[PDB]
Amino acid sequence: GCKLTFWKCKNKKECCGWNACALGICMPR
Repeated sequence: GCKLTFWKCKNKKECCGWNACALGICMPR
């Protein structure tokens, strides 16, 4: 379910630490 930064995410609201799913993962929040 919830993931961190470099965790393959679908959207930016699925990572626990409000980040941005840009490079196929959460990174440039």
